[PDB]
This record gives sequence, C-alpha cells and structure tokens, in this order.
Amino acid sequence: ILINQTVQNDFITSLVDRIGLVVIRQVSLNNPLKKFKKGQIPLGRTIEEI
Amino acid sequence: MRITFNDVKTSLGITESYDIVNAIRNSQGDNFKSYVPLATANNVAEVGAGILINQTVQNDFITSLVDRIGLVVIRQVSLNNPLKKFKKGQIPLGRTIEEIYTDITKEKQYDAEEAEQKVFEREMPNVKTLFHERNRQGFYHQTIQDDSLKTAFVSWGNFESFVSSIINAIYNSAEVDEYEYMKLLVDNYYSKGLFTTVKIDEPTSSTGALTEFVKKMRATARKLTLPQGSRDWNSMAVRTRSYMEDLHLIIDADLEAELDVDVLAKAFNMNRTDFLGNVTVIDGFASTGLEAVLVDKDWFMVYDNLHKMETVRNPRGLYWNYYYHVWQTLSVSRFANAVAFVSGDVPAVTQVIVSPNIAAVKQGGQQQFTAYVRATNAKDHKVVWSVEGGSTGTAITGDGLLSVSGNEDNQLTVKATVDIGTEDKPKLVVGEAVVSIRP
Amino acid sequence: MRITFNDVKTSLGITESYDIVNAIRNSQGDNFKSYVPLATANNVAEVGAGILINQTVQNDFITSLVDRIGLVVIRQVSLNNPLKKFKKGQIPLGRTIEEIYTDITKEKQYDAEEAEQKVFEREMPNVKTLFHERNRQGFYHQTIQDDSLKTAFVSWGNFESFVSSIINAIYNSAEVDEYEYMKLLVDNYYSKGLFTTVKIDEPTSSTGALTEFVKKMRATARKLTLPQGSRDWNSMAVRTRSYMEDLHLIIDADLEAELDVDVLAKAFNMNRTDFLGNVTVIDGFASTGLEAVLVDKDWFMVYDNLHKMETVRNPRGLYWNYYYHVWQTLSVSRFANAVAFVSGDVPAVTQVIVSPNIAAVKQGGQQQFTAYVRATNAKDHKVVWSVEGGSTGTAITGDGLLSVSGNEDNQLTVKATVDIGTEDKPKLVVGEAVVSIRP
Repeated sequence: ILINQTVQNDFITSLVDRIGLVVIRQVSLNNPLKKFKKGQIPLGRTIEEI
Repeated sequence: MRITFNDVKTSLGITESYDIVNAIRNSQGDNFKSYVPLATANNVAEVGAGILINQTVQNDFITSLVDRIGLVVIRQVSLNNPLKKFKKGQIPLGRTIEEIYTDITKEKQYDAEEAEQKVFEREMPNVKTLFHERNRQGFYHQTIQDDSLKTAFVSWGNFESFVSSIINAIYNSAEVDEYEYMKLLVDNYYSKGLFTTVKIDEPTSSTGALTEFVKKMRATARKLTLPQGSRDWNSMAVRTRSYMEDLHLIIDADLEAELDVDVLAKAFNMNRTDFLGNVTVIDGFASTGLEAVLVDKDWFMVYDNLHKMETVRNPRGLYWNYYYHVWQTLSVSRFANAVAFVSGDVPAVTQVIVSPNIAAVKQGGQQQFTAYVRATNAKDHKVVWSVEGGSTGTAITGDGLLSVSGNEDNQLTVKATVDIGTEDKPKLVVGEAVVSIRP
Repeated sequence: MRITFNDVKTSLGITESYDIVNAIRNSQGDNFKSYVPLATANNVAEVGAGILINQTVQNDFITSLVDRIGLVVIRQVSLNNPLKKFKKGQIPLGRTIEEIYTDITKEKQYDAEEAEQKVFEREMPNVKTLFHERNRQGFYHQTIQDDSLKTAFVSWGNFESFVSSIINAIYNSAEVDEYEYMKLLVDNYYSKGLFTTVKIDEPTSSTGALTEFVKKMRATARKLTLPQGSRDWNSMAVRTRSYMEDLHLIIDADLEAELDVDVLAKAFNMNRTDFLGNVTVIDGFASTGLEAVLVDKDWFMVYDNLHKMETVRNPRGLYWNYYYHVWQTLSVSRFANAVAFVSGDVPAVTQVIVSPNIAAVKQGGQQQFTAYVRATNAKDHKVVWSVEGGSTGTAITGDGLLSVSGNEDNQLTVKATVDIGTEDKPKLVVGEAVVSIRP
C-alpha cells in the first residue's frame, strides 16, 4: 500500500469514501430517533397536504 | 441560501402597447371581432408571452398539493467564426515569424569604356523583412456545481444536457472572441493609415452612387490583377502582383440587399454588374467612414500557438472549474495588397514610405533613399528631407542622398516630411528610417 | 519574462587587471610581441570571455536580416556524497532506536563451606542503554511552467533535456545537504568532548612532526585492535574490541598531499611508513585543532526514515509543483572507539565518566560507582566524590560507595570532579550520575 504515493492515495480515497459512506448510512438509520427518519425524498411530493 | 421570490407580477419584462385583453372585450365591427367567439381567450392573452417566474399554482382536483413540471426543454445554439477560412496554421515551438521579400532592380546603360574598371563592382539587392510575434493569451473560466444541480433535475438526461450546454457556451464564447479579434485587426490596420485609401460616395445614398461604387471596385480589381504588377497598393511600396482568385471583398448586409433589388434584378447579364472577387458579409466595421475592404488572401497572418482545456475539483464546495486556454498570434502582412473604399472626408496624404527602412553605412559612405507618398487626389506634393542624428558633417541632400561625416558615432534617423495643412495650423505627414554607423 | 534590456555593455562584472588590448598595442620588445602579428586580436579579446546578455545583430551583407543562434548546449552535473557508504539501513516506521551493551563481570573465590547458604544469592549483570531519535525533516520545492517555457526552445529534445536537468537539480541539492549533515556529526562530537584525544605537534611544520604523527597513529591503531580489548577509547568506558578492517581514518587533501610528497616518495618500503586502516579524504573539518579522525565502522548510526516525492498541478497557472520530502535520523554510537588526533592547545583532562550513570536502589542500601578520567598527559589527577540529593542520612565514601538512608524519597545526583587548574584558578571537570530510589 505504501510503496508509492499514487497507490497510497487511491487506496486511502476508495477506503474512506466508500466504507465511510456505507457504514455511516447503515449506522445512522438505527438511532433511537429512527421512526421519524424516512428514506430519500419521494419524487413528485408536490409539497401539499390533502 | 434558499433562493425564493415573492410578490412577483408578470409585467416586469412586458411593455404593453394597447392592452389587447381589454381591446378584444369591447369591439364593434373592428378587426378584433374574429377573437370574440373564443371561450377561454382571457387565459391565452394573459399567459401567451410566457411566465418568467413559476408561481405556486394550486391543483384543480385537490388544492392542498403541489404541481409537477410537464416538460423541460434545453435550447442549444452553435456560433461560428465566418472569417475562420483566413486562418493560417500552428506554431508549436517559437515566438517570431520572419517574412522576407526581394524587390526588382534598375536597368543600366550599356557602356564598354566604363566596363574596364567596374567589372568587380558590388550592387546590393533590395530586400525587406517583416516580423510577427505571439500577442494573444487568454482563457475562459466556468464553474459547475454538479452536486448542487443533480437534486434540481428529475432526469439524468436533463443534467447531462445542461452540462453539455455549458461546454457549448464556452466554445461559442471562444469563437465570438476570435471573430472580434479578426475584425479588430482590420480596424487597427485602417486606424494606422496603412490601407490604400479610395474615395467613394455613400453607396446607399442613391443608385447612381451604388453603380459608381461598383465601377470603382471593378476597376480597382483589374488594376490589382494587372500582370505587370504595381507598388501603389501595398504598404511597403514593393512591386507585387495579385491574382483574381485570391482577392476577397468584405461588405455589410445592407449593400448586398440593396444591390440585388436595385440593379441585379432590373438589368440583364448580372455577371456584368455583380462583384468580381470572392464576397463575404459581416456586420460592418467600427471605423467612421470605412465602407469596404479589398485584400489579398495572404494579407492575414494569424496562427495558433496553444489550445487546451483543464479541469479542477473542489471537495469542500462540491464544484468543478473549467479553464479553456487559447494562445494565438494575430498579424497582417504589409507586402499584400489592401485597399479600403471609404466615403466622406479623408486627408490628402495618408502616409509617406521610405524604401530603405534600415541602413548600415560606414563613416565615408553615402546612402540613397526613395520616398513614396500615398495621396488620395492627383495633386502633386513636395517632400523635405532631414537627418536627426544630432552630429555635424552628416547631412542629406534634397533628392534623398545622405552623406556621413568622417568622424561620427550615434544612431541616425532619416525623415521625409510632407506639409498638407495651411498657415497658422500646419499638418505634417512624416515617414522615417533608421541608420547605423560602422567604425 | 519580458525582453527589455537596452544599452548593456559587455563589461558588467569584469574588473580588468592590465587591459590586454593596450598591453598588446604598446609592446616594444615585451612578452606580448607574440600577439602583434595577429590580424584580429581586439574582437577576440573583447568577446572571448563570453557575454551574459545578447542583443539582436543585423547581417553584414543585408541589414534587414538578423543573425541567429546556431547551437544550444545544456550542461549536466551529478553530485554525490562520499560518506554515503557509512549509512546504515532503513527504518520506515518508528521514531527511536535503542542500543544495549553488556559488560564483563568479576571473579570470586571457591568456598564450599560458604556456598551452603548463598546458593540463591544473585548478582545483577552490567548493562548500559543508549537512545537515538529522528532529528531531520526537510523538503525541496520546485516549479515548472511547461506551457510558458515553450517559447524559449525550438527542439523538443532540448525542451525535455532542460526539464530533466531541472528535475535532477533537486537530487543534487539533496545529496549536498546529506553530505553536510553527515559531516556535521564529527564536529558536534568533538565540540561535546566525547572523542579520545591524542596530542600531536603539527602535520605541516616539519617532516619529523609528520612522521611522529604517523607513528602515533600506528601505535593507536595497534592498541585499538587488541584481542583482550580496552575501556580506554569509548565514551561509555566499556571493555570493547575493534577489528583492523573496520577502522576508518578521515583526513584532508592538504595532509594527504604533504604525506605522499614528503614521507612516501622518499622512503624505501613505503608500506612500513604509511596509514594502516581505510583512508577517506574530505574537505577539512570545521574544528580548530582537528587534523585526522580515527573511527570504527559502527560509530555512524545514521538512518533514513522517509524519501518521497509529490507533484501537484495548477490548472489556472499551468504549472507543476514538485516537493521532495526527506526524513532522517542522525546520531553516533558511544559504544565504539573514536580518536580525535588534536594538534592545538588541549586541556589536561577532557572528561570524567562515571560507569553507572543511572541506577535504582532501595530505601536503604549501598551502590558502588567508578570514575574514569580522560587525561591527555601522563600525570595522575585525583577524583573528589560528592552527592547532592538534598537528603540527610545518605553519604558517599571517598572510594565511591554511596549509602542511602530510607528516611527521605527524592532523586540523587552523584558527582566525581577533578581540578585541572592552578591555585586560585580552579578549573573543574565534572562527571555526573543520577540515582533513583524505590519506596
């Protein structure tokens, strides 16, 4: 991994980006205040209540 | 942070004239009677021109929801450079262009008595040089907030089209700037008085003026293409000849629209009245009286030195920066014919040219100079010669012969001056050369 | 980069001594008569040293043309450090290095009657510990404007060669800095007074003094390479041994030239009157009295922890930044022999070493300390022992046996001092050792 800067940067970038995103997304959805937490915003919500 | 607009009326960009909405409501026998049977004409008149800001419109079925967008259209345009056909090539390495032209000599009277002593005499050829340099370096900068724009577009294709439109806008900007620079070349050339001036009347003032301009252009083209050549059409006063297929005439749209509806439709044999050389149309020139330009294909000397694009990313701001670098050299060749048809008041003398631009003489030698005065009228003018070296002994005669004193060390300037003004306010046109002194 | 330099003479930084031109011209039976028959001895005289700034020069025949550059040459250089062979291995991760040495023990007498109650009695070994830490962190920074550098070159090969030279400059600078850092160690060691000093008269005063220095060096090397060892040439005062093949003597070029001109080119059997160990020649030491340094191969304890290069690109400015980061540990080992061979004024005693420097004892107990004085003469210097820990009940006998009382708990410092000055002029050399106590 540490043989050269190009490989070092590629490894560190891929690791932090992908692993951090996946882990934080899967662990922030199990918090105690998760029942108010919905997923992504639905398409065409029309921001109107009927 | 939230870009919002409130209290917006659909009249900020509209300047009403007669309020057709109210006009069509009360009409009896007028031309608007055709619009009275329309049921929902009020809405069509209200939003016929479009809405600049999308107000929150409540739905018909339920008034507690939001409306979607039916369709998104991306408008794409491409702008080109109509003068791009005049471009020369590319210079990857180097900065300077050198152009060399050799001129004609003079015939000598045959003589055998004098041939016994001057057999090893020297007769230097007449050559001239011109130099051009890289003089344009620029770049175009554009930022794209892709992460801030993905959330605002329902479809991926719309976002892709938007990015493509931004890139196309960059390229259009580059093309427009190149066209403007190429026009600025001609404007500067006229500003410095290096064109060969030809006085005309205003072509659109009358059909007689239009046909006179046509006759003048045809005569000028024939004179330019005469086989024996001439030195009255190039800024270096060198004997040169031009070909009819290399002559380009640049005009505006008004003249082209006037000619075909005034003379070409009325008269038979359109080839005996239309223009001769290649004709291209632009949106006029920036000069005051300039009306037409007739130049040779080799007049333009524009080359490309660099053309590239680079991109960078900002992780903290989530955007991309695009830099488009263009490096060019823009110049013109004084050895090519270049005449300008101008209407109005022009000075009697535009420039004076000295044939040896630079000379190198010793402390006993002499140098001969030749003066060419560019005069619009046929009036004859007399030149006066002078030397501004600053030393004594060195002087120039009235016929253009400079003699250098035995002891003298400084750089000399030889000037030829023409007086065209009147008393109490003289007007002088001066052409000068540079002389260096050998030990 | 803007070419504006007018009226610059070719005499910028030149201060002539006797004006060769006048010397040649006003020669009447002088030594300069050889150059009298030279046709052009003034242009050669005034141009033969080179010019820092050039200017455009016109052609002799046609002044319109300009003389051009015919050849361009790029110089290359590669610098190394002759001390690189002393470098140890590499430590990628880590900051410190630990060194451990075990010393010899003492012999007892065989007594069976007393052996029946001291079976489990213990006698701790003699161990000494040394520490080193990384102490150099630096980098070299360069920039290259490849796009803006293309106007100064005509050949891609020359452009690439110039860029390669720019890159190699960083490595040359790194090598020079490494050499300086490595050579600073001997000066620091001498300034700390840790070398073993041998007094010599002068390597340049006379051939007798030079051969006396040679004799002293040979005797010192023979004493160093003895099978039984000696605790007289290392700052830690441990019984150590060295091998002849690992002994390096560092001298200077002046001494080397004087030696091989005086004592080697005039002596039969030159192998009996020259240096013994490996010989290294440097550009002199910075210390005042240092002449030649005799060290062991294990004396150098230099390691490299980081050697990397990182490049970044500026899209707006179109240039590359290169950073070369170097991290290193520089230190020397006190467990190896090191002789200084000083020739100036040397004090009688250079240092005092207390063999146990750090020791932990109980509340009540006795510890024995031994002191070694590094005297540069044959005289004997007495040693005075003292302890200053600020506690009552602890005392040190004149033989160096310290008995500590259990009433107090604090750190103790033990001093062994000698007086090398005269009466009313006390000059003190102090060797310090610290003692910890456990409660």
